[PDB]
Formats: sequence, C-alpha cells, structure tokens
Amino acid sequence: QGPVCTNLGLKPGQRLTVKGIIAPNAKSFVMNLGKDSTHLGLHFNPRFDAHGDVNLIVCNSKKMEEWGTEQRETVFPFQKGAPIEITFSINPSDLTVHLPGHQFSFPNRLGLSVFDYFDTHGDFTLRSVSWE
Amino acid sequence: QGPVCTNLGLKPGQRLTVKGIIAPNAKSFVMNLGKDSTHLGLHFNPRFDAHGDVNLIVCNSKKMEEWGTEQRETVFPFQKGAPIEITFSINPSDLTVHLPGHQFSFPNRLGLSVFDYFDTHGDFTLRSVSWE
Repeated sequence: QGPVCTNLGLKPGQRLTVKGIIAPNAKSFVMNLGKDSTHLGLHFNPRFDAHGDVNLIVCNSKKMEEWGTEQRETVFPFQKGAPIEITFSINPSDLTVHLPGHQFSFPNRLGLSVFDYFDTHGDFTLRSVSWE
Repeated sequence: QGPVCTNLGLKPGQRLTVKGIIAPNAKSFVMNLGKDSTHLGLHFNPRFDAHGDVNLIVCNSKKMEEWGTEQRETVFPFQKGAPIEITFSINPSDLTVHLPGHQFSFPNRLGLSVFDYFDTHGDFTLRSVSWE
C-alpha cells in the first residue's frame, strides 16, 4: 500500500535522499532500503505510537521473508505534519542515516554495496527520491 | 530493463519531474508514465537513431498489452551525454512534456487524473524523481 521503486541503479558511493511529509496525526511510517523487496539492508520504522512503542525508531534488516534482529533508537527527531528530508548512505562498514541535526548508524548485515530498492508506506507522503 | 516506480501517489495538479543523464553514445531511451504498468498515459520515446527513425520522438499510449496510435514529433532538443530534466503534467484535456526550451502536448487518451506509475530504460541514467 505504498510507493515502490525497483532497480534504481545507484553506483557505489551514491547516497539516496528521500523527501516527503509526515501526516498530521501520524502513528508511524516505514522506509525500506535494499537490493530488492526480499533483501532489505535497512527497514527504517519511526513510531509515534504503534506496537507498544512511543516516539522511537525501529530499525531492522530483512532477508528471504525473515526479519533480522531489531534495534531501537529513542532519539526521535520526527514531528507530525512536518516535512522531512533523509539521506541514506552505505559502505561495507555500515549504513548511515542523516537528518538535519542527527546522524544514525546501522550495521551493513547483508553486505550490500548500493541501494537498488526503495519502498514506503504508513503515515508519510513521499515526494522525492534522488541520488548522487 | 531499468528503474520502475509504482503507486507514486500524485495528487491532482502535481507535476512529475525526472532528471538524469543521456548516454554519451545513446541511440534512444524511453519513459513510461500512467496509472500502472498496463495503463500508460504516455510512452515517451526519444530516438536519435533507432528502428529507422533519426532524431525524433515517438509517443504513444497503452491499454491491456496494446499500444494506441503512434505519433511522431520532429522537434528534437536532446543531446547525447547531456544531463536533462523533464517535467510531466496532466489535465483533463492533455498531458504536457516540459523540456528546457520546449513544451510538448499529447492527448489524454485514457482520461487519467494523475501519474502513479513511472519507469524507464534505454540510453538514459535516472538520478531523480520528484513531484509537487
């Protein structure tokens, strides 16, 4: 139930920037990054209120329909009804998430080299996907 | 084979901007826009040298695995190896292809209201998809 872009064709070293608006009464949204729908390096799920979590980010990886080990982040810079811009980066070392004033990290489990897949759903309205 | 984006979710009046680079030795490339992969409001195919055509654009529409009436327009503002930006709009009457220096029109055959689907392949490298 959301935007899905396959075979983006990023090159090594290129970072994926995503822009959109968080819904007025957002409960949560997710952004999935990886090689394809069944090989997600980063599952980025900010939750304002969902599954018992309040204002925290749930990050994870997904391989062949099986979730990896969850990691929560309580630094929650997201506001409802607000416009956000997030740039994702990747290297053999790990994945980086950069937001104005914050920078998160996540191990590069799947050993991906670039982001070729990106989808999103939830209380977020996508408005831009660009890379360089 | 190339980038495919589904369910972009554009609202009435929003224009889709596409950015990328035309290959240095490009023969041709295509951009398909519509509701989904089987309901293409506009099949945009610039041809430098392909299938007998030289320096011209072929446009068409598609419905259930079957192309509409092909149309060829001869004003060719593209250059090989050049970065380009194209913005597509759609209204009840026609669809608009905005290039720097030229604006093209194509009939709104399927009566679509917005662009929810976009894909591309050929001698063009996508680097950005945004709307507003």
